Amino acid sequence: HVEQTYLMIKPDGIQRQVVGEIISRFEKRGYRIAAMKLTIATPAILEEHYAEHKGKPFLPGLIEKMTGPVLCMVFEGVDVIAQARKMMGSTRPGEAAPGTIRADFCQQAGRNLIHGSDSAESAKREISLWFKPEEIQSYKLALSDYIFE
Amino acid sequence: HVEQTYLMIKPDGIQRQVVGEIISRFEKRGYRIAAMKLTIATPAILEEHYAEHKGKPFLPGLIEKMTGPVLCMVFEGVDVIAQARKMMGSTRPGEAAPGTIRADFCQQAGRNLIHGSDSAESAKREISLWFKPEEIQSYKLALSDYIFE
Amino acid sequence: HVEQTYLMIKPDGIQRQVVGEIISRFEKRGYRIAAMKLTIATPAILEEHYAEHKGKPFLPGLIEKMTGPVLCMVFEGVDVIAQARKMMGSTRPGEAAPGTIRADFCQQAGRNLIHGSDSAESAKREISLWFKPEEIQSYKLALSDYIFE
Ligand SMILES: Nc1ccn([C@@H]2O[C@H](COP(=O)(O)OP(=O)(O)OP(=O)(O)O)[C@@H](O)[C@H]2O)c(=O)n1
Ligand SMILES: Nc1ccn([C@@H]2O[C@H](COP(=O)(O)OP(=O)(O)OP(=O)(O)O)[C@@H](O)[C@H]2O)c(=O)n1
Ligand SMILES: Nc1ccn([C@@H]2O[C@H](COP(=O)(O)OP(=O)(O)OP(=O)(O)O)[C@@H](O)[C@H]2O)c(=O)n1
Ligand SMILES: [Mg+2]
Ligand SMILES: [Mg+2]
Ligand SMILES: [Mg+2]
Repeated sequence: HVEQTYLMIKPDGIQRQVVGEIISRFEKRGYRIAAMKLTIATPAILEEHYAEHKGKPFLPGLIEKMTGPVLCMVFEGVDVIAQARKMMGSTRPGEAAPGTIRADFCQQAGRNLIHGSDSAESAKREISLWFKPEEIQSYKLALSDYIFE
Repeated sequence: HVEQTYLMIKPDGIQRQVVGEIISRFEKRGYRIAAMKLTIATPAILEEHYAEHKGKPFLPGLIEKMTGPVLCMVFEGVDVIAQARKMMGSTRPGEAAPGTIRADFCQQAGRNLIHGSDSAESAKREISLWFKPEEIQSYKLALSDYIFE
Repeated sequence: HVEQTYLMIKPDGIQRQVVGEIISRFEKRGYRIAAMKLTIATPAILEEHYAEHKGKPFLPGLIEKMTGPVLCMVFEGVDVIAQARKMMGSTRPGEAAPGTIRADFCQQAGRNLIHGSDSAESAKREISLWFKPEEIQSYKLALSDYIFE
């Protein structure tokens, strides 16, 4: 049984030109790219993305830093929602484990390179917000017999 | 004092073509390749290899998954039996620490890329099972003065 | 709010020819190279560097291991003193976390590749010991807006 998570490379990942390195980390585990799209995030879509934080004082600056090119992604794998969060590491890079994306690439929470869904419910919500259903592609990885038990 | 451990790249490591990457992780610490052999594992030898698991429900599927090309290896280093196990990570890739082989490459325990000896006794037994003594090569690393205290 | 730490590649890092790999790990987080100098460490300066170990019985051997080429470095970043220590890993490579420098490259404490300042006071002392003020370079990283919140 596989699931799908929403992963988004933030404008700092684009501008520091580490998009390929990020994708490679997920491909390395045999996670399948089910969707991928470059767009420019706008305040209106970011308000819906960060709806849980509506009204808080840090949201305006969060929206400013996120207004920029982003890579929208959907990856598929076993337990991929929780596993992708583990691979990203703590929100605060200084607290993130060595070997995680945020520990390896970043210094502060406000520039922490990547977003990933925190639950099944948020993955469904975020994939619907950032993608049309035709953009989610169904295909099977040829190495499936050596990735899955 | 150094010791020797038995490490085996499983068929998923061969088929996903990450043999070199695996070897590089161990070379990176100054561990010495003492033996190396590509073979195709067969049920009879695998039954001896996994003798401790005799009777367990998962053994027949383990033997099936392991029937295939494997790279037999012996690496030498300080505390290398326990250290190689630490580098491999937990049996379940999803529980393994970021930066370990299983966390970085794998999803499920049944396809977790690599075997390593779990103790001094099992290392001795496994090395003798898969290698004849004439296959074990003794030489000194040129950088020994900078690897060992 | 950034600080500066003193990092030193030990003779084993020079001789194993992993200087560039070490530097890349720190550059990867957006840490700024503020100073860099190759020198051959002498017992006199090593005695002052390791003054906290004066009179102890392991000091003569530490100074001997360290008498050789070293790369003196100053890196700048948020919390970089503690963070560089985290990236280096425990003194004993066998105890260091996977994904740290010492865990990924080394076997024994006496050959553990790199030194880093362990506190604000030690960083100030060590930078001043190994560098004149004229050797510390002030410039701004062009990616600062994408590194710092
Ligand atoms: N005090 C805060 C709170 C959060 N953040 C930013 O806001 C994002 C959303 O906050 P949160 O959901 O708590 O962390 P993450 O889920 O890890 O962030 P994201 O959803 O974008 O992955 C964080 O990634 C972080 O960059 C911040 O800069 N300062
Ligand atoms: N419930 C289980 C138990 C184990 N395994 C498989 O059987 C192998 C041997 O089991 P075990 O010795 O308990 O784990 P490890 O020592 O981590 O595996 P290995 O000896 O091959 O290194 C595991 O690596 C794993 O591939 C499994 O698929 N399901
Ligand atoms: N019993 C000891 C004590 C220390 N060391 C060596 O002496 C250095 C300094 O010791 P210590 O300051 O206690 O460890 P670290 O701070 O991790 O080392 P460094 O200052 O060089 O970063 C260590 O890096 C290690 O190479 C050793 O070989 N064995
Ligand atoms: Mg979130
Ligand atoms: Mg075992
Ligand atoms: Mg110290």
